[PDB]
Amino acid sequence: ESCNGLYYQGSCYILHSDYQMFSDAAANCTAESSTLPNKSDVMITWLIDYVEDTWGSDGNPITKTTSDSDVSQEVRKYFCVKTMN
Repeated sequence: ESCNGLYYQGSCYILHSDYQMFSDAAANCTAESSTLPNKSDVMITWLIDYVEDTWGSDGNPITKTTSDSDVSQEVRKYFCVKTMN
């Protein structure tokens, strides 16, 4: 019960409200022994409402759709994911 955030499939998603360019968000999660969410793990889950528009592990914001836009100059929030237990 020590997950202060979204808990799903034995993993804890912690919200980081600071806007960051993708690389910085990625490194920040790596520093906390975590990774960014994977679009495939969250689509079709109640988590999608929280993670959409936040950095996905593939360098793109997570979206409800399965899109195909220059986003390298953008900043967004992100969730760092870590397995529980």
